[PDB]
Amino acid sequence: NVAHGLAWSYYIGYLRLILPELQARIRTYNQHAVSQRLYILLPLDCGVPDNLSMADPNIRFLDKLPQQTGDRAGIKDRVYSNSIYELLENGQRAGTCVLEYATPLQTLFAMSQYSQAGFSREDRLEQAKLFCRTLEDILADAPESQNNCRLIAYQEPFSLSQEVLRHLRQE
Amino acid sequence: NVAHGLAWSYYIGYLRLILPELQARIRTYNQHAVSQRLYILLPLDCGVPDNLSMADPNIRFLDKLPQQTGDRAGIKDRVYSNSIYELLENGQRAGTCVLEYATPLQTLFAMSQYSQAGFSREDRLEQAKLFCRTLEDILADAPESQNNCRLIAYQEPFSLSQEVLRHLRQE
Ligand SMILES: Nc1nc2c(ncn2[C@@H]2O[C@@H]3COP(=O)(O)O[C@H]4[C@@H](F)[C@H](n5cnc6c(=O)[nH]c(N)nc65)O[C@@H]4COP(=O)(O)O[C@H]3[C@H]2F)c(=O)[nH]1
Repeated sequence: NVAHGLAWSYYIGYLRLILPELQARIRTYNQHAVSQRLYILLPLDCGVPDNLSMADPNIRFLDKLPQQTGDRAGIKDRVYSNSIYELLENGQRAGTCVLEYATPLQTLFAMSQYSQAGFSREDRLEQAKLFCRTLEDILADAPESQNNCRLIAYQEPFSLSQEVLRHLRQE
Repeated sequence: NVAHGLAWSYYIGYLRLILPELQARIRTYNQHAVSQRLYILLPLDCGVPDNLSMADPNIRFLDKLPQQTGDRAGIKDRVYSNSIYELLENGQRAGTCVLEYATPLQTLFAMSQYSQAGFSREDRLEQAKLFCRTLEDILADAPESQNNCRLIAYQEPFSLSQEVLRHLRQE
């Protein structure tokens, strides 16, 4: 349905272009340690706050990842921005990674509240699931994701910082 | 179909957030003249190059518009970038505006070349048209677009700089 298109937009205009350069940007930050993979949080309830630190205080913002620039569809040197977070566990830095929500899920939530979008509020979870299922299929066949990306789907029924650490510790 | 979702993504996560601040950013640039509207080019053939100057040399890049920052889905101070262009006509500056292609049309073109996207190459024009028709409906009912945005649909069968100037001169 709609989720099918946003998943492809998410990969065409973002992951396909910045994943090939992520390791290089992480290397640049360490010297001039952060983990070598982009962690994407996929709350299937489509509850995407704009500040990760408020969804969980154990997720502490640290610094910005070095910018990436690319001439895109008439915008000269368009900036792409990522955020580096520290994950605390009983007041102890247990990890550090490039962490972010999947913005398109936030778009699904908004589409559902607009009247003329023809998107009922009950179809959120079904679309969030189809978005996750469509993205996994793409990245399983994507060379850009040569072990450079990890998805974190979950359904708040709970510590989000613990869920991130679980995947991070297995790295 | 697919175009319906990208048009809403285009408005939810971009135009709805940066149009309320465009005039202020243009004001800041003039003093610290540029036109007071964002011009979006919608080539219905989905031919979106990344450098406007090459689609037409009479379109000359000038400078960057002052950045806009916003906490978005876990990315602290995410930068939004626009480009200011000069439109030449027989070697004379005939206009100056914030000009850019509609990136989502570029995404439609790419989706059509990927095999697993289930998007045939022949459906481009139909989707580019549905994208334009869905965006016009949104902006006709959008308060954010309080005479702050102008769409430029066209089908290359021709001077793109002349097409932009035609809309710009009527402003
Ligand atoms: N973390 C991070 N994620 C990023 C970054 N860039 C993209 N993504 C992800 O990829 C999705 C699809 O990106 P696009 O194919 O480019 O389609 C965009 C584009 F057409 C327009 N748009 C957005 N920002 C700007 C801008 O600064 N300047 C101009 N001129 N246009 C802009 O709005 C559409 C929907 O944006 P949205 O944010 O909802 O979904 C994005 C987002 F999820 C990034 O820097 N950082």
